[PDB]
Amino acid sequence: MASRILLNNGAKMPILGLGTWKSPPGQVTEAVKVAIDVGYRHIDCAHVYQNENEVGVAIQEKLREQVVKREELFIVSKLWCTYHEKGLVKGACQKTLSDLKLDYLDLYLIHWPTGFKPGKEFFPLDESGNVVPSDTNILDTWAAMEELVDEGLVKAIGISNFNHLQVEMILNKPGLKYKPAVNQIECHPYLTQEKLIQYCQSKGIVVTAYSPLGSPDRPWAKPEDPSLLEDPRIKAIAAKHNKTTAQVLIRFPMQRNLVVIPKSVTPERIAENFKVFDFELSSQDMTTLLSYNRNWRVCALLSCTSHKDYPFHEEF
Ligand SMILES: NC(=O)c1ccc[n+]([C@@H]2O[C@H](COP(=O)([O-])OP(=O)(O)OC[C@H]3O[C@@H](n4cnc5c(N)ncnc54)[C@H](OP(=O)(O)O)[C@@H]3O)[C@@H](O)[C@H]2O)c1
Ligand SMILES: O=C(O)COc1cc(Cl)ccc1C(=O)NCc1cccc([N+](=O)[O-])c1
Repeated sequence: MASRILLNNGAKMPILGLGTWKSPPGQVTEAVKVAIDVGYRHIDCAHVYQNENEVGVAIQEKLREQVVKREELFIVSKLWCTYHEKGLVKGACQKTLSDLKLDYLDLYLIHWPTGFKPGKEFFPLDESGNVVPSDTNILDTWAAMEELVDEGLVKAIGISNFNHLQVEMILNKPGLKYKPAVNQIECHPYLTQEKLIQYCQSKGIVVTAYSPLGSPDRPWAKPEDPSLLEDPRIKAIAAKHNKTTAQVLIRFPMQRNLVVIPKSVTPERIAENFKVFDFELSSQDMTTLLSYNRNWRVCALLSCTSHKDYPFHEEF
């Protein structure tokens, strides 16, 4: 299958990218180096992951080694929640650009719909544990994102963790300048996202699937949470194809016309995870994997459930 998907800005986005959340700076430079060597051309970043400097060190090295040119790369980052005020957006983007040593991003996302109180702390809480919101709204933050395209800092803008009504809010904004190009959402066999994918695709919004392996390294995991990589049913599908469970989990979203961004810092796994363009999951495989949906979320904070823009009260 084709390695890139067409966005609404006329640019092509690689359908397989490298995730970088929880890649420590002490290891992410080597990860990105290896990824580029083995063919990754999309890297998913964020300011909150606090490793964009080291990601940037890799891109620059590989540019200087003559391994890749900038136009071939597709670099994504995201505006953190403490920067939703219209006056903070450009500076947040420019900090990401400076850390990554880039002059533009291919795609810049509103990381979460929830604005948090501005300040140094990424998750400001009150005395008992709820996040402290900011008096920001989706539409004004979107307008600020649009300005970044009009100044040449970013080629495309999109959203992440937006429910369909939040997406609709942007689509229906009077005076909209740019439609979101992408909605990046959690998606895997335990959270198959049928209704939100159908919605987004029916708008020409491309969907990126995050945590496709179930984020086993997420820092809030409980031993009794369900584990995709160890699910014997998925292992059986992998065995039949002489592939790993991770390779099945990466191929799955690709066959749904999604982009997918598995994370690893392990060189062997980085290479493994890219070797998914040479087999196909059957109709039965696809149906079986979709049947495993449990509406189970890696990423959803309790602490954000009272925010006016918390995305996950809506069904989709
Ligand atoms: N927009 C958002 O709100 C949002 C939220 C979550 C995630 N994301 C993005 O999506 C990316 C991917 O999601 P994620 O990091 O949550 O988790 P993930 O990609 O589902 O899983 C990563 C974990 O799987 C392990 N792993 C990777 N390949 C493997 C393989 N072949 N065999 C066995 N284990 C393997 C990794 O270990 P090692 O690294 O130790 O090899 C790591 O512990 C993130 O890094 C981030 O870029 C975005
Ligand atoms: O968000 C990501 O990309 C991955 O998750 C991260 C990463 C970092 Cl470095 C720190 C914390 C998180 C995290 O708790 N994200 C979840 C989250 C955040 C904001 C709002 C919500 N919410 O539910 O409204 C949820």
